[PDB]
Formats: sequence, structure tokens, C-alpha cells
Amino acid sequence: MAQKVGGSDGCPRCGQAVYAAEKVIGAGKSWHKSCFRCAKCGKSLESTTLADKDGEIYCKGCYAKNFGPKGFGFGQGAGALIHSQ
Ligand SMILES: [Zn+2]
Ligand SMILES: [Zn+2]
Repeated sequence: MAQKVGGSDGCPRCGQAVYAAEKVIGAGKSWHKSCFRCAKCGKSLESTTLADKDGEIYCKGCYAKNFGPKGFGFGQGAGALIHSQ
């Protein structure tokens, strides 16, 4: 990790370092274009659909796919079991 804010930029993720610069960033990490790994939906991501924090990350694939948490799946869960069933 020499030089700052561009110019030679390596990848803590795959354990390679980049010269052609495929470097992204989050918080103060740096990644490849194709290493960005949401550990929230558990998915390999896309380029510009991401969200960093601290030194981990979840995805704008996620602030997308779950743009609005609440619930969905037909049934509720609290129906008519009534304790004992
Ligand atoms: Zn990488
Ligand atoms: Zn995600």
C-alpha cells in the first residue's frame, strides 16, 4: 500500500494487487471491480450498487432488493394456532 488516493491499488479480498487499477473503496477498504462481496444477501455484487461501512459491507443490491422492509409472504405467522393448537 504505497501512494494514496489513486495509483497502484491492491486487493485485501482475493489477495491480489492491481496495477491496471480495478480498485473500488468502502469506508477505507479497497477492492476489485469483481470482488465486492455482500455478506448480507451473501452475493457477489455489481460495480456501482454497493454500500460500505466500518470495514465490512452490504449492497445497494440490498437497499434495492429490500428498498422497504416490513413483510411479505401471503400468510402472517400469527393466525389461529392459539398457544396450544
Ligand atoms: Zn480482488
Ligand atoms: Zn446484499
